[PDB]
Amino acid sequence: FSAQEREYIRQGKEATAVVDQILAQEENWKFEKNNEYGDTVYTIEVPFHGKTFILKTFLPCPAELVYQEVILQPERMVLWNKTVTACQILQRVEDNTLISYDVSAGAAGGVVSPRDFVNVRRIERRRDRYLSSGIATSHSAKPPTHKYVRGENGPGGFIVLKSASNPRVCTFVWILNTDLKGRLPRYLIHQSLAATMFEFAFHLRQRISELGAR
Repeated sequence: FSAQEREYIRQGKEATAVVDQILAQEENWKFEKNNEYGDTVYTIEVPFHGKTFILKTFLPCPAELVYQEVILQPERMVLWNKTVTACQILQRVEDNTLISYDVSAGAAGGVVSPRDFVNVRRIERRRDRYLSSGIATSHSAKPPTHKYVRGENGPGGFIVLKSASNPRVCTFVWILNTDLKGRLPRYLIHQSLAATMFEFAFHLRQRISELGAR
């Protein structure tokens, strides 16, 4: 591996370690907001990157289906997930480290403009869960441009937890630490992120339903 490939690999492992640490501290998550579907958003304060949002949703399908639809098919997720405007895999390192270009849709109400991102992700399959953990990185094919504000994710990820007791249900967790930059006050950004998390959950639920109807 080149030095650059090794740095991408390390970044994915580091992001995975933080995701694991957050999941191991669930008793310390602070409730923030929920909705009428029981989607629940929490926060946790993490060193350096600070405040991190966590979405937890119970879904009526096997964990493997969510792993396929969210974690293994990020480009296809653009089609059904309106919070995702675009996704392009720029580069793969080994089988489980990927560098992507990602564009997030403007806030449902237009106050927060779309951001684009460059991310490294590490995908791990475990006995009882699937993880896609990642963090901002740089890639020469996608410099910042005037088309978008270039946001920067801290450590976070998508996690699907298998149910030991009922194979027909699973738990979906989105850990989201991000800096959208710009000059809006933080509280407005935080409102927009929570809203985006609920919208994500809505599209994921609809996708699982559509797949279960066929």
